[PDB]
Amino acid sequence: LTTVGIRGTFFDFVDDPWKHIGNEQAAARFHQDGLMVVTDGVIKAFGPYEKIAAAHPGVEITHIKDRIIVPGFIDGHIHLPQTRVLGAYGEQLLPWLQKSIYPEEIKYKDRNYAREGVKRFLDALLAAGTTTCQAFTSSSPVATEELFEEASRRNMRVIAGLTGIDRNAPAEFIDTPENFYRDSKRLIAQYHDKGRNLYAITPRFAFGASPELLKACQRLKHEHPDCWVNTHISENPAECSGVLVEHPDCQDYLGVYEKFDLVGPKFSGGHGVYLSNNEFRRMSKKGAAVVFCPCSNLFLGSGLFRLGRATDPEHRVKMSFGTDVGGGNRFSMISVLDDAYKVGMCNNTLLDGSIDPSRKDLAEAERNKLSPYRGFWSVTLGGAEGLYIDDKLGNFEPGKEADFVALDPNGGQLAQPWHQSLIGAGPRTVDEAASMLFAVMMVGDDRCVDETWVMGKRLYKKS
Amino acid sequence: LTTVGIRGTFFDFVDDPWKHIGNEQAAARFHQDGLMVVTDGVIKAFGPYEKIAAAHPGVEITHIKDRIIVPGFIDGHIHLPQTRVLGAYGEQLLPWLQKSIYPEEIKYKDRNYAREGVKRFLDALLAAGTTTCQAFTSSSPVATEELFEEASRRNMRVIAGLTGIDRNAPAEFIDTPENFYRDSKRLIAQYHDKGRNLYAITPRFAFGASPELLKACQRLKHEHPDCWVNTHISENPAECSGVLVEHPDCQDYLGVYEKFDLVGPKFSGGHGVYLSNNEFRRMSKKGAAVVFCPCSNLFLGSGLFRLGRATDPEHRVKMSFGTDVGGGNRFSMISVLDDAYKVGMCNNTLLDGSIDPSRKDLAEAERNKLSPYRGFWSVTLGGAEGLYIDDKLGNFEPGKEADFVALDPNGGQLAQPWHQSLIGAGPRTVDEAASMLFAVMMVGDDRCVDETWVMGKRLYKKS
Ligand SMILES: Nc1nc2[nH]cnc2c(=O)[nH]1
Ligand SMILES: Nc1nc2[nH]cnc2c(=O)[nH]1
Ligand SMILES: [Zn+2]
Ligand SMILES: [Zn+2]
Repeated sequence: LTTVGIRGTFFDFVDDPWKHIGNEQAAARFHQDGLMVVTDGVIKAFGPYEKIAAAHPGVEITHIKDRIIVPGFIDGHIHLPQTRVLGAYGEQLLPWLQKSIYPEEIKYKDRNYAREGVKRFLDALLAAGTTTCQAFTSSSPVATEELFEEASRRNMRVIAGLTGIDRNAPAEFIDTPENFYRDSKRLIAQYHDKGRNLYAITPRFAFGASPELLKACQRLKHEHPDCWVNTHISENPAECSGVLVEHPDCQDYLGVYEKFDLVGPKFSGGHGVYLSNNEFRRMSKKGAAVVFCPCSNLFLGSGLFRLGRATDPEHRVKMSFGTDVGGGNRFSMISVLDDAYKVGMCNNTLLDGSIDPSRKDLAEAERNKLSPYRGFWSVTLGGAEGLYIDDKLGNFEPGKEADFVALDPNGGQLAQPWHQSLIGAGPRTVDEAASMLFAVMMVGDDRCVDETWVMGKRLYKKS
Repeated sequence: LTTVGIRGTFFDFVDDPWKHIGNEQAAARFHQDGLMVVTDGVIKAFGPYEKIAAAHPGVEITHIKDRIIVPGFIDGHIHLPQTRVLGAYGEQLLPWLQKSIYPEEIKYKDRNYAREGVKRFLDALLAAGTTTCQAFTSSSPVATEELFEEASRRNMRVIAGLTGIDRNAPAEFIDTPENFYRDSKRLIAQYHDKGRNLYAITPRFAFGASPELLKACQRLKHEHPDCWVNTHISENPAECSGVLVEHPDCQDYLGVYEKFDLVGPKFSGGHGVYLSNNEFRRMSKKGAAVVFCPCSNLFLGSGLFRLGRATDPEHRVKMSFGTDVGGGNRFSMISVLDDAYKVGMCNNTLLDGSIDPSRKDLAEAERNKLSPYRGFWSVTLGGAEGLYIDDKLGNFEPGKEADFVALDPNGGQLAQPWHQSLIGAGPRTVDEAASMLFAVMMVGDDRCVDETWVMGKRLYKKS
């Protein structure tokens, strides 16, 4: 039908920066002046301008000037029904769910409210740079239906599903394991793998899931092997204690999900925070992934996710970063990277022996430094592999879907542009590009997101 | 000469919220529709609209509509010469100073560069909501002179001084204790208490101050009792170790400064982070103050400032929050409050016994929750008392200087206004006001700063 070509400064990844200590540039791919040829929303050719322009004689080239074009940000952990309540005051995980979250999520039972939230949810995500997300919904199929459908109109790849909740929640909010299986089964029928929609069996979290509800998820996963599994794991100490109480026959939090064959490829456990090295090794082995949500971890007091452990090359764990809106107070992955770096630097101090020498470990302390290479790989290619959708997204490789963002390195607080000028203007090398991207992360915010494209179509453009 | 009256929704403090557990509203003062009469930049009358409008028949009332007017934010710890380098990658305190800070601060030797930095420094502060700040400069008198003078043109109250550095820094950057005393003496002459300028004897930090340099500060403080003392204390573990090495004859970091009579009223020690309860008690007793810089503490990996300990009612320590630009990555006190709350919530989890019951302490765990009352009192009245300038600033009490900010509760990321609407529109009670201010802190950023006034004069107005 149509074929357009995007021109400008491009920056993406072809490998994991963690795999290149002291030489991360090798994981990045930079084109000061490149051209991407997208046909019907699919990359067909990527490379330097001349060479590509020449191989494609008459294509309509759209020139995004003075920006750094990167792949659309992947957010592996948001709560759709929490879009309106992301700054609840005073509570840790548990009392907060009861006090501020459930009373709001219950409103999504009403289809009109659900439709409006879904609209605002997706608008906030686009204005933030996020083109793909794995979303939690409420226990009512309504919110899930409205989300998949509005996602279709914008034709965005999205992972979502009915979020079952069995115990420890209001009676009017929880719903029977039977109905959950029934509804999830219906929703998988109507939405899974239709267009860019992907379904995820979603037992909210062990603490709120009776063994019947989890047994239901097990059945669902068995009758629908292609479906994803999305949940929470080891986020709060009180939560961890309760879980082993609600599930007396299990050794660790991850053990609860393994008892039902939920752990393996396409499994995402939000908030590592309190996972043991054993639990990390097990996930690495089975291919399960963890979602690092720093903004939330800090806002709710959960703690410091051990980034250096999950990235251990001997037992590498698959990951995707997350905003965790509700728990987290920011919709942008750029804001997530800000807190992600902070958590990692605090970890660096805990592992260098400056305090307790017996806990020292420089290799891990080094892995906690979130460079612009590591941070941006994590919200794109890395997040794609962590969600097992790297065949469709992650970078500008031909054959992948064309979701992308035009970053304005000068956006953000007043201090940004004089800071960025330390590098005149436009980035001329992969190092200068990486250097400005770190400034986007730490000195700027969503004001750096100038344009958000989905399938070769520009859905957003900062006023 | 002139007399103007500001009208609109006002919110300020008359007491410490910490002093009112379970009833913080009592520390706040709310006027849904009030009028402030300022004559030549000095509050002359404050109170509800009618009553004030009536007592002042023909005053030019300027109506700031749809905003929440609060006192100008006090920032007790910024580094002027670091304005351009606030997002340096990969290092903890020490290696970072060597790698990214000194090479930039040395440029301020040149008066043209210094003049431009001072300009950008103050612009960033105003666009951020900060009207008063205690600033660190470089070792060259130039940067200090240019700062005081540009502060005069805008007529802003500012605490600053020659930042002496003796050891552990480049040779071209450090300067003799003699010259330091000489120059500081000159600068105190020309600037201290002239207009709204206040001088602070500034030994950068024990680690970089030979006993001669500190003995010089002692002399200065003795010949100029009215001058402030500004420095750093216990920010990094490696830094703490080095200090006790560079000062073998002292027991604790605070002990180094007491050896020279620097600790007492008007003393500010940046970054509590590694202070002992004994050190806190000593400061509380002598009246010295600590400056909590959460953004910096997290960015450099320093750690979690024990907010609950400094606010201990039996040994209350005077405070002022700080951005610490350079170390910190944000110029706004609103952004500082975001990380301040996060540090405090992580502390709440460490003190509630959910992990180690022997370390439990609910009274302190409670004091770590940064409510909109506690947070905003800290960046205004609280910060004023912590800097001993509460006679001139802090709130809208008649006789105080009229520095203020018009906050737009709807500013910030896309999600803000649907979130704030959970309260139709305009705040009708002190609770609704506090409720929206917490959303300013956590869901918004500097985009919430619509107007910044200094001495009854509007210096800034968001485009
Ligand atoms: N992100 C998040 N997920 C949850 N699942 C159950 N409780 C929580 C929570 O507090 N935060
Ligand atoms: N804020 C801050 N002050 C200092 N004084 C000496 N070193 C430091 C540092 O790393 N950060
Ligand atoms: Zn979650
Ligand atoms: Zn400092």
